[PDB]
Amino acid sequence: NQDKIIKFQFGKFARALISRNFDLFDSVIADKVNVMGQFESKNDFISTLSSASSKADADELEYLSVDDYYDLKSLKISKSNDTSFAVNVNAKKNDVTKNFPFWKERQTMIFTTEDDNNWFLSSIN
Amino acid sequence: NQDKIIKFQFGKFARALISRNFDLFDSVIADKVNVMGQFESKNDFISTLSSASSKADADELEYLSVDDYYDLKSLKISKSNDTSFAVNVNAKKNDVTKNFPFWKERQTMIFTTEDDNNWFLSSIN
Repeated sequence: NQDKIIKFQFGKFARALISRNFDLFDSVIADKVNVMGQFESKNDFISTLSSASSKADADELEYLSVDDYYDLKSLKISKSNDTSFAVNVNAKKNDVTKNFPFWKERQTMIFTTEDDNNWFLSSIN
Repeated sequence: NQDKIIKFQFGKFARALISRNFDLFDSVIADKVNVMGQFESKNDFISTLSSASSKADADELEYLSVDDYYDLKSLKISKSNDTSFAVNVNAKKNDVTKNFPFWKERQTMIFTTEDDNNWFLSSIN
């Protein structure tokens, strides 16, 4: 049933992106996140995201859909072990996404718990 | 050129809705807002919105598009006077919107400035 928590956490990641409100990333991202093989602080990862969003220089009403970032039909959630879920989804290239160095068509996100209460994004690739 | 501020402010209203993060409504809504002929406090209007969103009991990945709330092709912005803009848009009925008493197909929003710096939503109908 933790599947619903992961979907909620992925949903919150997605909602933060589409709304360009990065304060919503603060309860989703682990204290250290593996970004393409390199650990980053939560705050340095979140600031990478806000800074790239600003480079897109998008029209205020552009990219206000989850369908602009992801193919939600492709979304897959799989328990990896007691404390780890793998989330896979096919992601889209847009004026915002091209500015994310870590952004790939075929995405892998690991959500991990260190307390069995909270599931945080601890790896993206 | 205040047209771009109104579009930004409407965009922020839209982003708060789609992301279901009502904290984003706090810099958009005037201290008193005329909701269908009756003045409401900002906090009572925002809490109406959060409470209705919770009644929809929507799937976490449902209604993550501006196209689920509004027809953005219909959006119109018009200066009414020195301190007032009328924003008109055709709005959609969904499991979330049916729980908003003030929600209408044909929407009128007034953005007003009391300082010439900040344009706030002061009426919705």
